Amino acid sequence: EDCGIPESIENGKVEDPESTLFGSVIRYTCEEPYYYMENGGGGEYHCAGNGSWVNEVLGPELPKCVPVCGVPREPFEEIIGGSDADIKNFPWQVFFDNPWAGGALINEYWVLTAAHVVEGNREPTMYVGSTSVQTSSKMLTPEHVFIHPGWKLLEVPEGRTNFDNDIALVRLKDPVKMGPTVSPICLPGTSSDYNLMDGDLGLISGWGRTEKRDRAVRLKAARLPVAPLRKCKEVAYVFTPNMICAGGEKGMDSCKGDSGGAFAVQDPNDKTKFYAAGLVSWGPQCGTYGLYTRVKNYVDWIMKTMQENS
Ligand SMILES: *[C@@H]1O[C@H](CO[C@@H]2O[C@@H](C)[C@@H](O)[C@@H](O)[C@@H]2O)[C@@H](O[C@@H]2O[C@H](CO)[C@@H](O[C@@H]3O[C@H](CO)[C@@H](O)[C@H](O)[C@@H]3O)[C@H](O)[C@H]2NC(C)=O)[C@H](O)[C@H]1NC(C)=O
Ligand SMILES: N=C(N)c1ccc(N2CCN(c3ccccc3)CC2)nc1
Repeated sequence: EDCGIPESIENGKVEDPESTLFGSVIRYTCEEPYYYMENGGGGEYHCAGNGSWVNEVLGPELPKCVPVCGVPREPFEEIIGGSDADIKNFPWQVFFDNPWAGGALINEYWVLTAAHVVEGNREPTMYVGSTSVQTSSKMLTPEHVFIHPGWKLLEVPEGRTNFDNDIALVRLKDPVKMGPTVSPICLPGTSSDYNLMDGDLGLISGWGRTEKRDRAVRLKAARLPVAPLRKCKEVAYVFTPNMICAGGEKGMDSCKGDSGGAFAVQDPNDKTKFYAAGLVSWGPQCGTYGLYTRVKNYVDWIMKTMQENS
């Protein structure tokens, strides 16, 4: 008759039941707003006659709580020409110290970044959860680096002129714990709703060079519009449809050290979510325009890489 004190789940909670005996009920809830319940129709279990807590969809199996993507706890208010940002405004931001660069957390086991950030480093050191840079808040241990196979490997990577396919995934050894300072960004969908248009606005964030300091100790961010690829060309370099051009306004721009950070765009179907439309890749002189890896063109590759390396 006794189903016993319910077992806990990661990133969820079950309230203490008044009774653990036959016919009692319990309800699992995920740690909101950072997690939600995957499928698992309701999280409600009754104590069955055979002594198991049973859910009508999952049977005796316990629910799974999974990260909510794209929703900062504090919206950004008002990198060249940027202003101070808090890691709570960009909780998906990852800091790489070798080399100095950024990335974007996309789920509890995966960081998205530019290929040129990890092309020289099989075991990149990464940090999340801090408005301030750091070296050796939470340090993330990598498990494996997956560089896109269309990225051209170079004997002398400085002086690259072909940044096509500038994208990489880093699988993490341990699941990242989400909270007010750490949470993933969403990915674009594959529908035409995610075809960026000239003038569409997004946010960039990073610790790269600013107009007054060679790097930034504390996070900066700026709002930037998409521009025709032509504008970037006009400022041997290769330009492809896998690159977004953005910038041109008020001298706001990404710069050296912002590499791999997300160009975060409000989701066209859910205005409260941000998705990674671009990754800081390369550009001409800082303070003009920048090129960003068009993440939408890689969603299939991203999904396949994660599925086959679970
Ligand atoms: C206790 O009994 C439950 C079944 O619950 C019984 O029926 C409910 C409709 C209610 O009336 C309850 O009050 C009643 O006691 C057993 O659950 C069953 O567990 C097995 C595995 O242990 C499940 O099989 C698996 O299902 C997955 C997903 O579908 C398959 O992929 C697997 O291959 C495997 O077959 C089975 O589906 C599940 N039954 C239900 C209805 O969910 C429970 O195991 C049992 N516990 C003990 C200790 O006896
Ligand atoms: N005007 C921008 N928005 C801009 C300017 C430069 C830039 N860079 C990052 C990539 N950099 C690099 C990295 C490895 C090898 C060779 C070059 C060059 C600097 N990013 C954006």
